[PDB]
Amino acid sequence: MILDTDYITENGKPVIRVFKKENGEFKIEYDRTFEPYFYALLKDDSAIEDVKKVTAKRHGTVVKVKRAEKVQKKFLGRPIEVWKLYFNHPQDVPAIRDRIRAHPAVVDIYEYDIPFAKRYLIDKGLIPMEGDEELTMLAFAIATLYHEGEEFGTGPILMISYADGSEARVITWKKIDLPYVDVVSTEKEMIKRFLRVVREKDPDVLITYNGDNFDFAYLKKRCEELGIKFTLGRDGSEPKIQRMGDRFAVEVKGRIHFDLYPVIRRTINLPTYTLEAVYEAVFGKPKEKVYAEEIAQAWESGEGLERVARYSMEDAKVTYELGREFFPMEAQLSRLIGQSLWDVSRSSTGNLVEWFLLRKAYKRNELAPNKPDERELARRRGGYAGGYVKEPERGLWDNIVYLDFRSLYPSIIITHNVSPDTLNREGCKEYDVAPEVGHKFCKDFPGFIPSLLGDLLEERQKIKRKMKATVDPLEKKLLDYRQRLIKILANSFYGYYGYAKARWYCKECAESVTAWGREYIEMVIRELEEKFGFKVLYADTDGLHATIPGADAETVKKKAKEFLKYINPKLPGLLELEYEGFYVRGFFVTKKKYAVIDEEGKITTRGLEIVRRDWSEIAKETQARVLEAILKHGDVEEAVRIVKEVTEKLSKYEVPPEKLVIHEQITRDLRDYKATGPHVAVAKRLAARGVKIRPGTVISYIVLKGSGRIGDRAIPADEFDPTKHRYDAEYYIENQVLPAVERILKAFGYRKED
DNA sequence: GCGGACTGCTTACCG
DNA sequence: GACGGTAAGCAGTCCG
Ligand SMILES: [Ca+2]
Ligand SMILES: [Ca+2]
Ligand SMILES: [Ca+2]
Ligand SMILES: [Ca+2]
Ligand SMILES: [Ca+2]
Repeated sequence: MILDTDYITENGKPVIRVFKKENGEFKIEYDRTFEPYFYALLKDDSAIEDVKKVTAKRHGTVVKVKRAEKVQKKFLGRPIEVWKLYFNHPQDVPAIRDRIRAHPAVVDIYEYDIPFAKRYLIDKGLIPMEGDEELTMLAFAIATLYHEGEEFGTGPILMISYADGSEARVITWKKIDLPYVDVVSTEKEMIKRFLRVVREKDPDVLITYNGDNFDFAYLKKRCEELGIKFTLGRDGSEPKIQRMGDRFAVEVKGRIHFDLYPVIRRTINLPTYTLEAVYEAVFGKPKEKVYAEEIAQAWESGEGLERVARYSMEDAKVTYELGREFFPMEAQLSRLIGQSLWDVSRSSTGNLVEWFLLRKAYKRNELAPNKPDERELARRRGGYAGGYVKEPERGLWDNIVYLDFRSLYPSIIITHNVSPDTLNREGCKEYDVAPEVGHKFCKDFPGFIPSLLGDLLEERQKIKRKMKATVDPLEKKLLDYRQRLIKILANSFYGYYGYAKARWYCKECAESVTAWGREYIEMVIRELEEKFGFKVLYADTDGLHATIPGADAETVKKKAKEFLKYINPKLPGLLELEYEGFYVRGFFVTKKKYAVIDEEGKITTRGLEIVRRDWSEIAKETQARVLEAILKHGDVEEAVRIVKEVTEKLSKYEVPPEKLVIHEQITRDLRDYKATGPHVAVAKRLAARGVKIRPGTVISYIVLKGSGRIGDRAIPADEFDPTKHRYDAEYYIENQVLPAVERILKAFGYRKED
């Protein structure tokens, strides 16, 4: 299985490296054959040799075009003949391009911004992580003596924990007398040992939880300060800390550095992303957190380093268990997209789509359109109409049937051949015209994107069939990950059209998708209301809730099933409506906010404060208990009482602190903010202490007693101590518990609760 | 003047 | 880190 690709420079010539593992042995295949290239559309082929003599200096010396060949290749379907300009070293590409482009003979420079290592994987048609081979993995974690506002790295590492299938152990230089602790003599000697342990085990994968930003960077700062050759690589390389986007990312050449944080963040939706939370979330089993204040006084005292140790050991043990559960699906991802597990792990669905197209485009002889310049993105800053959301018939309704379209936007993208290479073509035999946008899509050639979208959905059914046949539970799991991933990639294509920084951007494509969406949703609703006697209670894009007021639950079911038989033949192409659920009773509050309870008794909650992370857990609990009473039981008085007891408990100061924590994410650099919410006021005072309040950072806080602006009275949950502080018993009753509860119980017009 | 009515910023959800 | 549509709360500024 091809792990990843890289290139070194042997005697001033770029030699490619394909890191593979064949028959339970890591092998490195070199390739000097592959020469870099980039395309160029000259105004007149006559000016080939004239424009071929452009140059500019690199670090070593001057760079000039090695050779050039005029090539025929399709662009948005339309045939085009352009010059591909070969260069000796890939780092000559970024030097020559700007000047070669400015040349008043060439029209534009194309396909110049693809890395060579990634170019090789595409052009050769080599698929990463293909074939059956069990890869050895080692999870590791570090514990540091980082002070309050201490310059990053000055604090020394106290312990290094590593864990795999066999064992979990701690290496440290203070004396923790336990069977899983290895006492070294100095910090230097423990790092020396850790590096040796990694060398001895020689694992294919190194698992971390946010190792990209903290763990690896910190080990470097120390290895510099102490003077240790930080060689974790298989080729004897020190780990490469690249500045990928807002954050950084770290590559251990020869191994897979699998940072769980970015993957877990993308996958799971949690209030906070502590390794304690991620564990308790995924596995359900709890994990205690030995703090920095504790880890410090432990080291300073010597008393009770056994807890500080157990923590470090459990951190690695958990990291391993999380890694072994997440890695497999992130591997099948690598296969589907066709780039390394490393990239696919740290990539947006936005870029995963573009990588998947760049690959298919090469195979189709399609020249890839360039990413937009700064002036272009400004021109793509024009929004478009979304989908229909019906203003809901409010109240408690009985016997609701949920109907929705199966893969709506994809069905449209396929059916109407929606693609930039088909948008308003010249003299096609057949066209499909968008309802209100008016955009006409050529229906002669199967479009680039639709063609691929078909194959994906076409393969997903092949995989779901092979799953039925699969006897091995492991393969049936790995097969489910593939089929599942295909779907999520298939539903990303509408979004990619609207995404400005996308190569294959198309505003009129995205506009037309939503438009057809609006028409078909509205047309279904109209029929179910007219032809059949249903009353559409609420509807969002692609889905609706309805019932037959006064009819029995059985009748609602039968009649809804009868409607699907009627409507589907009337609908065109792949546009098909499906019966998705029936619910005993349901409650619609506002647009995007409602709840329903199924026949078995499982309540389903959408949009209400219960699900939101930026509400006090007392408000989210108090609501869920009121909502349970109204739906599950039916005791409206019980809800009235549930509010009052909870309300009195807070005013008596008997409400636990833990339940009062409010979580609000920091969107941008705190300076850029135009108006200060509490979370901003919390973030700005925390940053004044030299803390790292950066984009992605979730701010926890509690409202302290008093009056005025809520933001000037917010002490972080960690910072908060009971003392004589207490809490703003008013706020949590006035602004949190009551408003949220009121939303549900307002249907029966309740005024005030004690 | 004062304080109730408006309005823009920001967050997190829904599909 | 895709998309647009939506409900809110909090902290400012009108204007009768
Ligand atoms: Ca020009
Ligand atoms: Ca539903
Ligand atoms: Ca099904
Ligand atoms: Ca019941
Ligand atoms: Ca948006």
